[PDB]
Amino acid sequence: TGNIGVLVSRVTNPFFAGLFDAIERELHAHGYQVMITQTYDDPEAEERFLKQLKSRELDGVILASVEAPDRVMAVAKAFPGRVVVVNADVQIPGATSLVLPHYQATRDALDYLFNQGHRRFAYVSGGTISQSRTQAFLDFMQAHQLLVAQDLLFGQIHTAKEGQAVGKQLASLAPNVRPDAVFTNSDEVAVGVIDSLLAADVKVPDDIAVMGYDDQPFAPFAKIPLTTVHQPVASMAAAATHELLKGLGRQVAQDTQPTLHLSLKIRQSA
Amino acid sequence: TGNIGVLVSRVTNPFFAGLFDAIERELHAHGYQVMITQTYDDPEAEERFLKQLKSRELDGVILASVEAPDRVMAVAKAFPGRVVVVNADVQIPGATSLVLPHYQATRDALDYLFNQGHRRFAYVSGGTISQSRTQAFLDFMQAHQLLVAQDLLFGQIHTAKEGQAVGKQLASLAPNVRPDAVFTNSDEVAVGVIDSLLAADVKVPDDIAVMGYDDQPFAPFAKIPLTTVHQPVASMAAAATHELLKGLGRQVAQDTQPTLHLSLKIRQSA
Ligand SMILES: [Cl-]
Ligand SMILES: [Cl-]
Ligand code: NA
Ligand code: NA
Repeated sequence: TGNIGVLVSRVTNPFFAGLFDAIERELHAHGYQVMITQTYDDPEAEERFLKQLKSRELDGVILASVEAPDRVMAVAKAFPGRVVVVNADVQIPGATSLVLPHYQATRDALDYLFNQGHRRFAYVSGGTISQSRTQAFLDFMQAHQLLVAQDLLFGQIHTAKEGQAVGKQLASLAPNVRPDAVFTNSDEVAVGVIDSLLAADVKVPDDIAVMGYDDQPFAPFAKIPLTTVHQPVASMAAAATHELLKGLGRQVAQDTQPTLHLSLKIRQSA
Repeated sequence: TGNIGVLVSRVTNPFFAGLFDAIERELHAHGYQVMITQTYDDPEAEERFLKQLKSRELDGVILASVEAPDRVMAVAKAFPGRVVVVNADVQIPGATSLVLPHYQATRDALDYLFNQGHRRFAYVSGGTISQSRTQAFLDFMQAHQLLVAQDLLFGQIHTAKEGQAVGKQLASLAPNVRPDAVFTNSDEVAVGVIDSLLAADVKVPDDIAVMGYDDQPFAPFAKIPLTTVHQPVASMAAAATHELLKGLGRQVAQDTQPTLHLSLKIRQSA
């Protein structure tokens, strides 16, 4: 039982740090040494990480972020059983790939908000908005015949500091053009957004409701405890770990599969 | 420019995740691939990590936690220039070692609290209390002829969940045996402690003041924004990175040294 690599976009994202930790503690118990690499979504960093498998510095890898699916596919084909992909919004041929239902969770979270009476929506993403979650948002807006306001779309927003800038801009707006609710796609971003709203005496949720994503460790402890979409970190980590161990010939196949569920966690911020 | 390893106790501690990130972004710019391993303070995990250098899977290592100084010393002696130690409360012969002034910072933070009128102190540590910070606490209590209450000492407390248990216990106490202030040694622990105090209607800071440690990213965003000791993550990461690069022959010596300073950050929780 040798070395395993885990690839994530950003280690300072507490969702990725938690996911790594859960994988690592279980693999460590099986005798493996586990190391994490971060990409900041650079495909060259992903390529370089994959060379560690190709050169057999690593016995296996678990990817939680994927930049170039076809490159991952080629490595998985050369190294069957040794590449697992988890919660990356993609199925990679040759690699056991676990996809969670982010489209459904996003539609459900948006339905929730609409049901609280919210009609003007800001949407924040880590990607450039021009993507299961973004399609869920667009589908949602179409279904309720709500006009998408481009002024309330925010792309490439990943951190709490970036969320602070978004919140400061939203707090600046006249009450009649201010969104009713903000879909942040990140508990980090949500904490920042909310902090800026409160600094400007914008009430949360009564003036602007803010929906998080992930249910990160800080979420229940936030100044306005976060309403958010809970990612089942422990369960997905266990599933990914088992798929890799099975592929490495360490573990037997099991009958009982997890169904990995995202769930809406209602607290105070929305 | 090859592979570098970074060793930390726990990746889900946002101080270690930040420290890694700052080191990694700078090394990445220099052409290195950087990977993090966590020990959970297990000396066998440290040993195993060091074998990656001994076998030259890695070109160099940066340790932010150390379990067995004499083993680290032996590796550093065999691999001169390739082992750097940062903020681990220890100088390792053979390894460039950067020690920050935690004794002074702790004494200063405690002096602050005493100056706010606090006289009954709870002290929380990640270690078993039977350690620059613990000695600072004992020195402090001796200097003010304050009797150390064993009932208000809490060891092996690392996480927000563990801090919640501590806070729930403190909130349970009769006002006359309740501490005036809690020195938590961790912003994670502080968030948990404070959350439990507030759940029990114990006012923070007016009933119990809570001092954090690290000035983690969540600190200013906490329900009661944290008064804490700020670790200079970016500066220490830069210093450690430069020492490793110099040792690897990539960088020239510089005249201008950082003096790495810990500073007391006053917000609301104390
Ligand atoms: Cl997914
Ligand atoms: Cl130190
Ligand atoms: Na409203
Ligand atoms: Na008091």
